[PDB]
Amino acid sequence: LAIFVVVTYLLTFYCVYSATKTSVSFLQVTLKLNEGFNLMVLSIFILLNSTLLWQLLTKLLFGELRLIEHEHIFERLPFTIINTLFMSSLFHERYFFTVAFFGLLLLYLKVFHWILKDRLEALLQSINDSTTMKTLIFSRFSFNLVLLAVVDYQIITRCISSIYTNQKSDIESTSLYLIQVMEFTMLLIDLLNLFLQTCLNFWEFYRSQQSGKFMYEKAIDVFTRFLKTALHLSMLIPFRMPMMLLKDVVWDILALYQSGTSLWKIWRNN
Amino acid sequence: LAIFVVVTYLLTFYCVYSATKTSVSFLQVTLKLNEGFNLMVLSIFILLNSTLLWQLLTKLLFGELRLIEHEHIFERLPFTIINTLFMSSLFHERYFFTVAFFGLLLLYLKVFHWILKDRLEALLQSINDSTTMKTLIFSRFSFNLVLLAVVDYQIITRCISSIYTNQKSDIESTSLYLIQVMEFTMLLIDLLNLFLQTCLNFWEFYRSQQSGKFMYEKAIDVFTRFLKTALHLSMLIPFRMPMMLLKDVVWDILALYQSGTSLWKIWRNN
Repeated sequence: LAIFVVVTYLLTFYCVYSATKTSVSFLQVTLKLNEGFNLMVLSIFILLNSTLLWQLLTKLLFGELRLIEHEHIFERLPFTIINTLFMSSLFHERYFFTVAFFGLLLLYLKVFHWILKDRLEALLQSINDSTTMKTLIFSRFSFNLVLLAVVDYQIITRCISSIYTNQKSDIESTSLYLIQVMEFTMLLIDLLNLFLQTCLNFWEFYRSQQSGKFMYEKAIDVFTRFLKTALHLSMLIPFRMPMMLLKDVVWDILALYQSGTSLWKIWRNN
Repeated sequence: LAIFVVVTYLLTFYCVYSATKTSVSFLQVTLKLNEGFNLMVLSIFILLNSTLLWQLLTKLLFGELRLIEHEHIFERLPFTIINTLFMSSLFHERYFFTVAFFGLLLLYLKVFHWILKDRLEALLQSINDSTTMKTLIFSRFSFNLVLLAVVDYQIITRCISSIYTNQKSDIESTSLYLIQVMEFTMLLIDLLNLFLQTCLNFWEFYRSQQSGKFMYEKAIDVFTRFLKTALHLSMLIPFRMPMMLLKDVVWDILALYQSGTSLWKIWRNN
């Protein structure tokens, strides 16, 4: 594969070079490239470059990935892919390549988020060897979670600005981008859960170091389900394909059942 | 996820049931379902079912998958996905869901083929513990390879029949299906390589048991590259987007360079 990318570069260079050599003004070149085949070549090259970066970003964040992470990712992917493709298909007619881009972005982040969860478990397990040191060591989760948190927030902030700016012109495309807000919001919400769980885990450490948690853990997980449910439910307000959004609303309802079970335990305890 | 699928079933059932309850003839039902929303529901359900089967097919063939397989798969996937999507995009206008289906089929097989290669290495390594027994044990590769071989051949056979049958009507769609023949042929060719390599590995075993291989190994790998190159080159004959096919033709040319290196060693040896 590495060389496939090298060759794509060489083609891409020529494509530009040729348009350049055969023109006088950079604007003439700009169009020739954005007009035909050469644009598609550039697009392919960009996607390959993005992909290579995401692989690096894993190396700089998670490194090698543990078997257990590889397994969870492998299992979650084909279904993640179907569902993304379903919501994506809706707008292919107007935006296919932009949509394909966002499709990839959502995947790469979902993968990073799934991995992060497993990294929390690892840092929790190491508590006994660190003992006192967890006080500072736990920040290793933060230097994974926070980094993703910044990215998720930035995407949402940017999506919204764009939507508002052209909301009256993008009469259908608002749904494209507003769905993206929902999906990226869902990631931000899951990350918030991991934050809160981390906080409760650090809280237990503290109390031991200082020297009912189970229900505190449920309260976090129950709230999280509620918050996510509220998001997907409010998403059904716009006219464009509420029935397609509904598949996730319905999943959240299943989660709401799981909340019901946790709630029963809470209510019973009093 | 498991329950997402259960719910999809329940919806899908109702969708049909309702059309059924509210009709007299099965044909009225057939249309209502194939006419609107209910068709899409059925399509979603089918894709989920196919996915679950592919997961089972792994369990019945490769089981759990070794870390090394998980790693190779993980790394090869995003690029496999880009390139499939590129060739797929070309026909989305007329066939998106059929195309998406074939996209998934090509992936699942590529994954099975990548895994198979690694299973050959494992069976080769075990030679020393089996000693004499390799005589029969090696058939374990065959009960992986042959099974995929049957499937690859059947797909090709079926694709061709369909193409010929409607070749004069599918004036553009021939390219869709003919590209699929090429891609599935490429899998059949890679599998042929593994067969031949297995045969040469068994051949070495035999000679030891009976009691220059490196160049024999190269001759197989060099032929394989040639055969694949010839396929992709002949694929540029049809009018429809020879430039898109060209990306693989060009990759094969890179391989042809690798053949050149192996050939030099052969020519030198004489």
